[PDB]
Amino acid sequence: HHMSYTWTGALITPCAAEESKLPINALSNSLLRHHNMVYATTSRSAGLRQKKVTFDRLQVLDDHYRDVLKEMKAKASTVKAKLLSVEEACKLTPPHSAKSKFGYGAKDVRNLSSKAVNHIHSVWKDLLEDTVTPIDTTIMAKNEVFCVQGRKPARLIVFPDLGVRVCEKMALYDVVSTLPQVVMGSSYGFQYSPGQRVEFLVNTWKSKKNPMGFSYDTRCFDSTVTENDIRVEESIYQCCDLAPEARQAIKSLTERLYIGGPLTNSKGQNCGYRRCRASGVLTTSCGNTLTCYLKASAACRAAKLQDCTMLVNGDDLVVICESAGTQEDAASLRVFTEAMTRYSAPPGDPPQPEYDLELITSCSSNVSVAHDASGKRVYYLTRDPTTPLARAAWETARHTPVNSWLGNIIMYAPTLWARMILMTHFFSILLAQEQLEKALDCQIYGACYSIEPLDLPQIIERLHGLSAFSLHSYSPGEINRVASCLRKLGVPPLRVWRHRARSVRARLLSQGGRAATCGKYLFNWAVKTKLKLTPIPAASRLDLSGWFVAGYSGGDIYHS
Ligand SMILES: Nc1ccc(Br)cc1C(=O)N1CCC[C@@H]1Cc1ccccc1Cl
Ligand code: NI
Repeated sequence: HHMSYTWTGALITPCAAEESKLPINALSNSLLRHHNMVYATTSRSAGLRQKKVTFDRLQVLDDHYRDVLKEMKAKASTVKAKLLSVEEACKLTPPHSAKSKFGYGAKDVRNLSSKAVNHIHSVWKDLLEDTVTPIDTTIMAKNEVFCVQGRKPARLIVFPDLGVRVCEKMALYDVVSTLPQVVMGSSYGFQYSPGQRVEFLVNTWKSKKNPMGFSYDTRCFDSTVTENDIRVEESIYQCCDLAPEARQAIKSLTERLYIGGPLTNSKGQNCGYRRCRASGVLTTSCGNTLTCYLKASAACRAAKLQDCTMLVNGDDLVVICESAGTQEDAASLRVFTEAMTRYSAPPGDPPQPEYDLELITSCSSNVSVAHDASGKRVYYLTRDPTTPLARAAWETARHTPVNSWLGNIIMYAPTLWARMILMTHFFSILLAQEQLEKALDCQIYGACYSIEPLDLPQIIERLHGLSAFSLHSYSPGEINRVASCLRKLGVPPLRVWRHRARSVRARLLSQGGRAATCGKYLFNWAVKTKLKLTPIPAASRLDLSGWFVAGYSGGDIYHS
């Protein structure tokens, strides 16, 4: 059998005590009252996950598959990519990346200490000399926060040692950063800020005489990825103009790490063996994106979809095409699904044809409509606020390595719920500790950034434009979704938030400087007598390079 996993019976074990119930402090009730709805996943559900993700993969590859692949390799052949030096790779490591098993940590790597650097050189040398020995990985259960829907089992994270991760950056950081946009062009989702994503989708939608669209949800995508898929990815990478040392490092990491390897729990026991995508390597995002695009492109051909345009972000897939009527479309999607299945990517929820752009969810998000200061209709990116709000409830009472609320304000700044609930609540908390100036870690497209909350108005103006501070008259469908979420979690109604916001705003203005700019721009929506919002001079000085270039989820990337 071609099983995604084989297991020894050893348990996936935790690294510390794990909390599953929402921690509660004196601030918790100001955000939500239904605490029993928020939970975190733990290793206790890791066995249930192992069950779901362990299956036999069969793959039948036809001429559409090979045709798309040759086209992809033709574009990949135009890419020239460079090896990073050790210092460069080290400086890309998150400060609290998991320490090495060889007696150094992420801080020693970042500081280029002799023990970290020497070992990295020794790992590199071993990669060039040995192209067969499977590389050990650690398997963990992720602790992630959700609202009961009741419970999702914990996801599994599979990752190699810190020295190897630095070596992966050296060989592949420039490749995974530049190749997907070259191969997939306008279809590569991670090149877009949220506004550009919205622009791409709307323009694509308008470019069809009779538009039809659908999202495609692969069942446990990482588990569907076969040895073939992973060797196909390597062959694409090798199309690049690369140093012969990078060629050798990439071959080696493919053979020894990417295709598969033994799994070790946190106690050092052998848990079994992986034959599918490792969720915590540098190539996780790029590999998944390339493989999802290959399979989907070939499936579009197989299904004879007319004038199909895709948007792919890792395992996340949206297709927009020419409609041929409701019946022909439902038929086409069934053929598309069959093709995908034959390629090892069967669906979770079966895909359905959609005739309203606003109702297509991709990357957990949708397009919606609001109005700017001049009353002009404006499209913007939004999402169901449930998960953002559950994580904020958790982050309200617990410090966490990644502040999802901050990532969410940045990505969803134009939304009704980010502005009325998240900015209000978190600025209120930060004021009360005078922690406005304290840099916080967050993630955007899987890479980690250290961000000062006082820089939000400028960050938002750079990413979303001044209109993100001006939007009004949101759509009934959006207002109803937000209101439904507030009922579910026991969040105070929007009117309470408006009230609180006038207070937060007044408090920030009182502080002058950057704090007062936050009060001015972020909360201008809260007062009847609205201030005049002008371009912020600090905004045009922001080094927002690399922000929306590529996706690095699982990839251990720090861009600060
Ligand atoms: N007109 C707006 C202006 C700013 C923001 Br943020 C949201 C809106 C907006 O469309 N709505 C509709 C539902 C909530 C909000 C209006 C509202 C209702 C009660 C209290 C405060 C507000 Cl801003
Ligand atoms: Ni076989």
